[PDB]
Amino acid sequence: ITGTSTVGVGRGVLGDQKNINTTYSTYYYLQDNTRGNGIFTYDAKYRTTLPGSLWADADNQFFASYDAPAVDAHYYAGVTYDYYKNVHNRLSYDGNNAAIRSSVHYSQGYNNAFWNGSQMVYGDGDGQTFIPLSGGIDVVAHELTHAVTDYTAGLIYQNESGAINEAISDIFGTLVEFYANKNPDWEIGEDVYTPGISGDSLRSMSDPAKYGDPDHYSKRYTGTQDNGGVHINSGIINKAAYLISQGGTHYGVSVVGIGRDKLGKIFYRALTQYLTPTSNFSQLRAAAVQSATDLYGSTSQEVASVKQAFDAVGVK
Ligand SMILES: [Ca+2]
Ligand SMILES: [Ca+2]
Ligand SMILES: [Ca+2]
Ligand SMILES: [Ca+2]
Ligand SMILES: [Zn+2]
Repeated sequence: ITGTSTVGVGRGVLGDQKNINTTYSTYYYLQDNTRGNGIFTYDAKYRTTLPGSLWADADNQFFASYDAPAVDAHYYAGVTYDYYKNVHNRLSYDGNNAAIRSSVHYSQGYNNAFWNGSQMVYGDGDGQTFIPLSGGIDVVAHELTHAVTDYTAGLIYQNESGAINEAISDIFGTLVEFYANKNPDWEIGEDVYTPGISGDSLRSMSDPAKYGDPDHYSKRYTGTQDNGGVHINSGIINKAAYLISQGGTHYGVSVVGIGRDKLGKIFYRALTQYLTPTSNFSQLRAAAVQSATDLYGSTSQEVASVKQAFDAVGVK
């Protein structure tokens, strides 16, 4: 909507207070004009119609329980935009400041979130498995990273290319979480997963096997469920990414860590310059090696660590 940029205040899912960029025109809308061509957050009103209604608020104060998922989806979309702009010089998910749109309160008791090809979508969870999923900054950046992938490599959401697609979203979801620097970790969704259980998460990059996901190519899933295990086989790539950044020895293969920033540079370059819709795990290794060669040299430690890491997880 056409209006004037304003700044509201509210509370997120976890109860923290944050300022949000809004737009005033009769009502205060969750429309952030300070980033690209706008970040817009919508109310799906417990329905599955999308996008729903642009979030309208009467007083620019968002402290109601019903406001919390919208506050976080709006705010964490902004943080993710900042990450890609400041760190990778990327303007929104299409590189041309495309408007970013999110809907919260999707359906009833919906234990998931997703990017649907046009926008992010967040359920509220059932209160047992999940609380509203936009409360996890790694979840928000995960979904928005799917948009980035859609507009670059376009990895088909099936089998190994789909598992790469998922891993990419976990990697930068985690790197965004580290970028915001609030309780960062190498686990996915811990901030919104099972409020009754401390310390658990949906997935683990440091130890995917913690939740039954493979940490080595020899344990890859190859049935038909989960579009061929895209959320399962991602553990193989997540583990390799984790090893590249943090280092460690895995199935007897020692990896020298090079840190989060260099991981992000290598994998962003791989994503945006070398990966294609049909890339498999082996081609991802080649993409990452060539990327690290472009950035640091063919004889660099960075290249050697990429090779070590994929060796560790059994990808040649
Ligand atoms: Ca209000
Ligand atoms: Ca965390
Ligand atoms: Ca996390
Ligand atoms: Ca939990
Ligand atoms: Zn995903």
